[PDB]
Amino acid sequence: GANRTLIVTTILEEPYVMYRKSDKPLYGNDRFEGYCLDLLKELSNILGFLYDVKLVPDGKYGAQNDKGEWNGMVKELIDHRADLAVAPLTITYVREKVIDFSKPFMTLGISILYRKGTPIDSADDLAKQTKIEYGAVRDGSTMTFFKKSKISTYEKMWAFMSSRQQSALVKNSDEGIQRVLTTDYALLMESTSIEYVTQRNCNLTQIGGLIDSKGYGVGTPIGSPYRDKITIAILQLQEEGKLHMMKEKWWRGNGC
Ligand SMILES: CN1N=C(C(=O)O)[C@@H]2[C@@H](C(=O)O)NC[C@@H]21
Ligand SMILES: [Cl-]
Ligand SMILES: [Cl-]
Repeated sequence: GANRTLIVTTILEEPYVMYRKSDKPLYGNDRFEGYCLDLLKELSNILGFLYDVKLVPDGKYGAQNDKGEWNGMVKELIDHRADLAVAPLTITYVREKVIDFSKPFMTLGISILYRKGTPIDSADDLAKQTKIEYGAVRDGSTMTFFKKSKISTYEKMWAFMSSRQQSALVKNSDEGIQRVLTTDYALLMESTSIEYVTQRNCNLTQIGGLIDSKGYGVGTPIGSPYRDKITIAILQLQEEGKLHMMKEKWWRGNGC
């Protein structure tokens, strides 16, 4: 019979996955557009499968609590409720214990998003002061980085983030961006998203450099037969320069 339609889990995240602007409500895959949809289109052709896009119910990428329980996109793969995770899913050692990743299709690092025209120049200045609140998206890889850090400054920053019942954390990037714009708040964010936001919000800027270096990969359940095929597909898109064209399509624009 025809090849089974694969279930792709993802999360609304600009410019990776976005609702296509329309008056008439849209249904199925046509609801979405973005870098990851274009990536899913190319992978779909190379491997030869249809796909059905489903958003993660809790809107989280995935972290494990003190009870060892995962949530978010990672948990969807563990429980075999999705065949692939085509999203900016950060490749992390802790995540590699419970799911598989393709080779990375994009590189990034943690950095700080904040308003322009301030004397804040680093995470040290941010952790050393009191006026400015700061945090990260809840139950993402950036939160996990600070939660697990063994570095003194980042340990203090996590203690600050987890205080007052984690009020410094935000539900998602969009909520975090709005918090930066409307309050005295700095968002610990991955550099690829900062590049997108700062070009379209010329009053914001990146503070300091990268405090780590990671990559995004396609997530699959352990033992998935598609992992190696997906990796081969990513490599083909690199030699063809397609991944570069996709980046420019959804990021490149007029600078501030
Ligand atoms: C870009 N977004 N920012 C994040 C963060 O944790 O800062 C998330 C991270 C993850 O996979 O957890 N990569 C996609 C999400
Ligand atoms: Cl892996
Ligand atoms: Cl590193």
